[PDB]
Amino acid sequence: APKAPADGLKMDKTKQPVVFNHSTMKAVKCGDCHHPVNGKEDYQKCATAGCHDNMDKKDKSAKGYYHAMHDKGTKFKSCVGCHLETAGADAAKKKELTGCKGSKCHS
Ligand code: HEM
Ligand code: HEM
Ligand code: HEM
Ligand code: HEM
Repeated sequence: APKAPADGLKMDKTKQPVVFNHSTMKAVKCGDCHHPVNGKEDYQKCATAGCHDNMDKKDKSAKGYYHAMHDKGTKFKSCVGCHLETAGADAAKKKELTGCKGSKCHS
């Protein structure tokens, strides 16, 4: 099976780059993020051609990169979607985990 990469991984398709640490989300099963495509968990980079390669942040299609990281109501929880459930009614955790600025994702 594939191995989780080191922490400090750069997501930098955009001008608002974010650091991703596998270790802090080890409680999540790999395939919740590296989700099935054509019946097989896919471990390619999220913005691989044909995947989430549409860099218009308004796009809501299966190619929308921003959509895949930020939106609710998605087939697999997005970064923000899952973090919202974790934070619950805790406003401090909401700021840390879902805030658009001054959060753990965006400074
Ligand atoms: C679980 C044990 C698990 C594995 C295994 C795994 C692997 C993995 C690889 C091999 C990469 C590198 C991809 C590349 O070719 O560059 C990678 C990258 C990302 N991962 Fe992961 N990963 C596992 C678990 C999880 C979990 C639980 C999530 C989500 C909560 C997650 C997310 C990500 C993200 C985001 C990346 C960056 C990919 C990008 O295109 O920027 N992983 N992982
Ligand atoms: C990379 C770690 C990665 C993330 C993050 C990610 C997220 C994601 C979400 C949140 C959805 C649901 C969107 C919705 O509106 O329901 C979603 C859906 C699809 N994705 Fe994805 N995805 C990541 C990686 C990849 C890779 C490597 C590809 C391409 C090989 C890919 C493709 C797709 C497709 C197609 C869907 C829809 C699947 C379905 O509806 O069954 N994703 N992704
Ligand atoms: C999606 C690509 C995604 C990002 C980006 C992301 C980031 C992130 C950060 C920055 C933290 C804080 C800890 C750290 O610095 O590493 C953090 C923490 C938690 N996450 Fe996350 N995360 C992304 C995705 C997801 C998904 C899809 C889930 C759940 C299905 C998830 C969960 C969690 C949990 C739980 C934590 C810890 C909460 C805390 O209070 O520390 N993440 N993530
Ligand atoms: C808060 C709701 C919030 C906003 C708004 C926001 C915006 C935003 C922008 C403008 C981008 C760049 C899009 C582009 O293509 O120009 C971007 C990128 C990423 N984001 Fe974000 N963001 C908000 C919140 C959060 C939170 C809380 C996380 C993490 C849990 C997060 C994550 C990401 C990720 C991942 C990216 C892509 C990074 C890259 O590849 O460069 N955002 N965001």
